Amino acid sequence: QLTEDQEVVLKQIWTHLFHLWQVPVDGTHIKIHKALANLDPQTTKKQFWHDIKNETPDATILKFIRARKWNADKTIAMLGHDLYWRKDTINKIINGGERAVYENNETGVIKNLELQKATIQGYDNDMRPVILVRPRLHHSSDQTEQELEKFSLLVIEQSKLFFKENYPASTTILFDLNGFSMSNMDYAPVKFLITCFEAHYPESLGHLLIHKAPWIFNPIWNIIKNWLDPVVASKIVFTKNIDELHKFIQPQYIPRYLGGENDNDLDHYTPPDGSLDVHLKDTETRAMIEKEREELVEQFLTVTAQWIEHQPLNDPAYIQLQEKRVQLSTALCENYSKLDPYIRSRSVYDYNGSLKV
Ligand SMILES: CC(C)=CCC/C(C)=C\CC/C(C)=C/CC/C=C(\C)CC/C=C(\C)CCC=C(C)C
Repeated sequence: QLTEDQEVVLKQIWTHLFHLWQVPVDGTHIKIHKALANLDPQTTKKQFWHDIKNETPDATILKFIRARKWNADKTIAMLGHDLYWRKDTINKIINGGERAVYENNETGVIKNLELQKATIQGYDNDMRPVILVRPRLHHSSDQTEQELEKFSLLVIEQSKLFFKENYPASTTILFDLNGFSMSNMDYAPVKFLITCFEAHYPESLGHLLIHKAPWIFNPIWNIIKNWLDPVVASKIVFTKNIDELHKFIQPQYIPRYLGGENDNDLDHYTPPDGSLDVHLKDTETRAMIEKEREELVEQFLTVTAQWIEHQPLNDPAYIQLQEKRVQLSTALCENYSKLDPYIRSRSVYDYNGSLKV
């Protein structure tokens, strides 16, 4: 649960959003903000509620709030920035999946997929999804930076779908530097991935494991550490053997070649053959799932305004507003689970059994 002055912050964030979306609310008892005055109401509302998939609305907003240390103005500024930069580009990326990338012959993206440069390999000890990155497979010439970035965004988004109920909604990254050479170094995607987690995926990082760093990496590290904010810097751990990795990941999830028990094929990529995509063009059922969502979003907005202006926080009526918000939250996440087979092309992880939405 949340404290009173925390509840106030969360309500003020919702109130700024509601003034942008023309949802009637009175914020006095707990005129569009500068951060939102240059956004399109319709576009923002629609994109915001598409990007909510498996997380409740409150949790999605609270990620931005904590990342900005519970300062309401800074939180609404970061959130407006994100909404401006996201539009519908990332949702298109995750919904088209690897299939769209192949169908439109995006050669650089494809080479990153086929090299298995970044792959979700299971969960860490807190049930966060774990991304295995192997920089020794990287060559700046293999792709454009835009392709590299589109691939990175796709992998990040995929790992968001692995987030478990009642477990931290964040991704751990294992950087295996075995066989890393300057041949492989590329400061540009480092910078992008620092910049993009900082402004677009608040509170989405769990652990940053840097495994068997060779000596040539220490000067590079002296640069990269300068670019990090202190919380991301707090997340980084250097490990040198499998016993150290064991403290963060269960042996069933660590690749065999690292000392673990995971016998996944890391040298041969198996793209999604598309045979689980049958619901992608049941258009009418999709439309009925999306109408359910539209109604559940309207109700959520309604009750959330109610809960914003209601005084006091003792009240039995307040108890009912809170419980209704939680049940509408639950209903929205279940509705997204139902909608998932109908908008999203299946990933290699839906096929190999590892992912269930
Ligand atoms: C999804 C993902 C993380 C990867 C996309 C593909 C890329 C960018 C892989 C290549 C990585 C690379 C070329 C690195 C060279 C050596 C550098 C490092 C191991 C340090 C880079 C990582 C960091 C520790 C930066 C700060 C952390 C984050 C993620 C914000």
